[PDB]
Amino acid sequence: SYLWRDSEVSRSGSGDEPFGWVPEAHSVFTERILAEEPPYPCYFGTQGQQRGNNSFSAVDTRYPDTHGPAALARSLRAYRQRAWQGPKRQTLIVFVGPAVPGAELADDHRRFWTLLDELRAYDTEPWPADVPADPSDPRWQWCFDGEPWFIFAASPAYKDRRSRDLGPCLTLVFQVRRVFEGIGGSTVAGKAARRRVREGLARYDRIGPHPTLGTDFKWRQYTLPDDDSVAAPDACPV
Ligand code: HEM
Ligand SMILES: NC(=[NH2+])NCCC[C@H](N)C(=O)O
Repeated sequence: SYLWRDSEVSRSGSGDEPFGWVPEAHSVFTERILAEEPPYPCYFGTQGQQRGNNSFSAVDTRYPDTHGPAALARSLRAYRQRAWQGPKRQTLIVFVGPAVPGAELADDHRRFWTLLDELRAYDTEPWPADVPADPSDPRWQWCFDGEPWFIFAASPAYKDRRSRDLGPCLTLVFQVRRVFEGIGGSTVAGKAARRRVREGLARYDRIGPHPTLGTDFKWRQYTLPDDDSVAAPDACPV
């Protein structure tokens, strides 16, 4: 099992072994989201970390047959079970490494989509009936193990949208929809939540919230650009 709680991450690997770069990635990530001043903009992520509600996994690109998408599919099935028990506000953070000096943002985004595609082959459940399977559909979302997920890519190549620089690796952030229960967009609590996060972004990032955050074409939110560019709705790369 490559699904880890905070206390388990140190045993992922040591030195040049598979996952040997993971402990440091984990520390860098926790430093970013627990930072005092300015605070990390998403206080939900900070709270989740503080409360022990974040789990972690990794992909080691050097060893795709043993530390790659097949194993991550197992980790994600295990995570999904965990995420529906106990606290609603859990996240899985998946580091993809080793880090690649000099990678550009478009490169990390390509790697992200390729990984999502590779996972589809290892899904043991049918695609959910409530979500269209066609990625050009306005209501498409990425699904796995029987349900849609919220997922986004973090990268060190986010220079202006620093909120999405979580350390030196391409980093995937996975959540089941349960996380958002009680903070839907129409709700009083949901409007408060978005206010608070956005106020945080305005003290942290060099660029404001992206227009695609605002329902349709959620895929564009997975791989925000570092600027105000807006991708074509029917151009999801999956
Ligand atoms: C480690 C965990 C998390 C990280 C790293 C994280 C990161 C972010 C980032 C960077 C944003 C800014 C928008 C974007 O880039 O997509 C954001 C927004 C947001 N996040 Fe978090 N998040 C985490 C966990 C959570 C959890 C558990 C919840 C809910 C319970 C949550 C709810 C929200 C909401 C409501 C917004 C505001 C969206 C908007 O203003 O449109 N996040 N998060
Ligand atoms: N990192 C983020 N943008 N978080 C908020 C995700 C919003 C989510 N798709 C929803 O429908 O409630």
